[PDB]
Amino acid sequence: PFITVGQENSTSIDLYYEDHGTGQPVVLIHGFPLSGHSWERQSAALLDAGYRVITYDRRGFGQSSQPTTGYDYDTFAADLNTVLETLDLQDAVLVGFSTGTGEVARYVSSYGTARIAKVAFLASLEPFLLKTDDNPDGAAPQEFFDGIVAAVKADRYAFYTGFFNDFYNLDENLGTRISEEAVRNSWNTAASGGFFAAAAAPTTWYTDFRADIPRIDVPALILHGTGDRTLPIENTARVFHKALPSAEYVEVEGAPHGLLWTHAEEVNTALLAFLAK
Amino acid sequence: PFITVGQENSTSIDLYYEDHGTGQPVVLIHGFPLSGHSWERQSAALLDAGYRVITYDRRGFGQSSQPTTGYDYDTFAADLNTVLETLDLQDAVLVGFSTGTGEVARYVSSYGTARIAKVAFLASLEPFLLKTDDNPDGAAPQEFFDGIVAAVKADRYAFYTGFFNDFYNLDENLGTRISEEAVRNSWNTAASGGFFAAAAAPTTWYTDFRADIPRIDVPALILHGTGDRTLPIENTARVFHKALPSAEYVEVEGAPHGLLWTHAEEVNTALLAFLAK
Amino acid sequence: PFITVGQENSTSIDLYYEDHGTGQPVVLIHGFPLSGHSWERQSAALLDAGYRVITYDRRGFGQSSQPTTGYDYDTFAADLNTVLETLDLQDAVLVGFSTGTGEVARYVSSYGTARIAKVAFLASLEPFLLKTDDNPDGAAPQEFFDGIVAAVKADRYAFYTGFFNDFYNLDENLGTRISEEAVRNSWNTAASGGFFAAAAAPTTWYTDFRADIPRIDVPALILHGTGDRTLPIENTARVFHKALPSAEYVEVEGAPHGLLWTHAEEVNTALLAFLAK
Ligand SMILES: [Cl-]
Ligand SMILES: [Cl-]
Ligand SMILES: [Cl-]
Repeated sequence: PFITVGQENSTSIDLYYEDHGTGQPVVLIHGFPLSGHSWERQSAALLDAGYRVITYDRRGFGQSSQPTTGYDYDTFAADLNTVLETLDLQDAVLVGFSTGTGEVARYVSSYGTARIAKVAFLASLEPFLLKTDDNPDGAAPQEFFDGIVAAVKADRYAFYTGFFNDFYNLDENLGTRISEEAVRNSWNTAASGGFFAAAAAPTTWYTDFRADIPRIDVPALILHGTGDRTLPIENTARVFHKALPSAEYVEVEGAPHGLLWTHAEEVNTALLAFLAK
Repeated sequence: PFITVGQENSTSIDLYYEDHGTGQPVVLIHGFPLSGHSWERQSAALLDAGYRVITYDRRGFGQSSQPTTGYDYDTFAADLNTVLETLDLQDAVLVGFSTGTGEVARYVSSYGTARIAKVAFLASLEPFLLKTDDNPDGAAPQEFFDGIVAAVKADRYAFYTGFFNDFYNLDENLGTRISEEAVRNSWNTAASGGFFAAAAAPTTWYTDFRADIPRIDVPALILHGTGDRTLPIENTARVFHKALPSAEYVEVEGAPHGLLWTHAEEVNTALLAFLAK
Repeated sequence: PFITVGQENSTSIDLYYEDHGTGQPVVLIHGFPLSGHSWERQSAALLDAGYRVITYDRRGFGQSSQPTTGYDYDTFAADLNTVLETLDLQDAVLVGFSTGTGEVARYVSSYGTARIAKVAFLASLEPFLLKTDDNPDGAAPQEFFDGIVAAVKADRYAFYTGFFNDFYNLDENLGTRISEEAVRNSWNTAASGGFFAAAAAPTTWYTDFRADIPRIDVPALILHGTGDRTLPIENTARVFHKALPSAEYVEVEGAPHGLLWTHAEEVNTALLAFLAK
């Protein structure tokens, strides 16, 4: 199913989405370079617990349109606002994962929380990944991000194999917490995304969200794996926990970035406890 | 192309279908966990023989919508009735394979045969797979089916590799009657189906069709491989042949469940003989 | 996004297309058995240089409909005419690759060049691949083409692995100019195309375009790799260069048929020089 969020030349920009179940709406927002189907272990647990689960594919990924425009978090937050206004959701829960946590913060800051009950940040990028003089807790300098763009442009297909080795910590988890076949599914999903979004999305990951975080005025959850090699915990959740001390804060020791699959039981327990509160 | 069969929350439930050729309509219904494209060796032979071939992807599979509702044979038969009424088919032939043979029997029993010339059951599940006191010919107890649901929920992607080894009898047929690349295609098609249908469909396979079978009042074909490890012939076609002795009955010695590919010549010969009669 | 080009029984024949950028329109037409996404290394360079890039999937391939009718170059040229008339393109550049160069010549000959600024033929099939008495420069006799049809019908999935070994010259280029993952993407794209188009398209490759070539009355580029094992250069571009001596003519020594990937820098340099002229 599709929601139209914009236009590019002669074509509409349509996001693929799904809407399942009955109950309070929970909107699940994926990250690079996957799709809404990557939430399947959480969607099954939320449907059995009595929630309505909405997932969509961000622009440039999954089954959504693949424009060459609008790769910035303000546009990703506008796309989320169109999804929530078109479905007319109230008392919704926004749950972001990985790089999809950028539009959760930017939506709250720009559009406010009238439709929102709670927000959750899983393996998040906040508050500001770029290491600069005024941000010593950043993870890396600009050259690191330019390097990821040059590797995607050189051969995105081979890039995804090295990316998923560090996303799931395959040297530790292949064969035990993730199978070869689930990794193959993730590679197929990345290869179906748009070529232009794959090389443009890395330029958004050094957006500064420090001014957005104090605008969060609803209950929040911050969850992160301490073995994350993609978004290191010392530069992301441990700094975010100091900026937003009201949030529930959960560290999953040893988990990688791709913990929605590898550590699904621990993620589901923490999400269900936060949703019931 | 799509036919709408229902609605789920804000979305429509749409089935992907194709409509090719000129002649008497033959509707081909696949089984778990494939799609209408799995009939390609039969569709090519039926098109060369002068038939119109309609294939569709059942709800939850292939390119169709992926709802979390309606996984029962009465709904699958309602979806088939919507396809036949929307296309306004007359004198049609219904050909089911594998678990898609359940809605062929349930459609005939609920809706009757005014639009139907003939029906065919290939590698079928009838009459009632569950072994109970009143059904000693059933294949297995309830716990077997619950086990398949728990294995799909644990990791559907790795489940499909073991499933296809027994679906095609790969220890006998890999390299001779089926290539590694055709198996890879089947895994890709299973992984594109919906996560909720994959774990829900196994709970429909122990439906009792014994009261539906005496309502079949048109010519019928029953075909099965004697090497089927998925739906064993002693619990399915040999018992169905006693319940419906009017049907043409064809055993293909040594063929597995996935015989539309591995034994396409023998299936096509038997289908073309039955269609011309 | 989709453009409707025809109807087959109850369904429309829709071609998937994309429309990116701002500038003079450049329409990129792929060949067998890929899709418009195979132009990604050229589309990125044309977008950075200031052109509007339109790509579409030919009937039977990629994300387009999969009819069982209309596999001939006059219909493929009609589909291109519908794309150009629906988008109302003017001063457009048509760039064909591989077997998609047949509809570029047939469009110009049948419909004329009022909408067209320039045309380009990359790894092309012209002027007439069939070796006959009146065409001694043809590549092969009829039996060669019938053989490719019989190999696709026997098992298209395994056919694509041997096809891509000669399309990319993998014995020379695997690991250096093309990765295993980019080859896997190309196999996935071929397997998503329609089964009927895969076996029908080979019967179009021996169409005679000798009467179409003198109707080209706009600037043209002819580019080909001298290591092409799919469409040999001695039977195609070197004969076309004598038939159309006005065209710019570029040989890329040692490049295979799949040179849009393996030799993207040399293709992009020659395309950008021809577009600026
Ligand atoms: Cl992203
Ligand atoms: Cl099923
Ligand atoms: Cl072709």
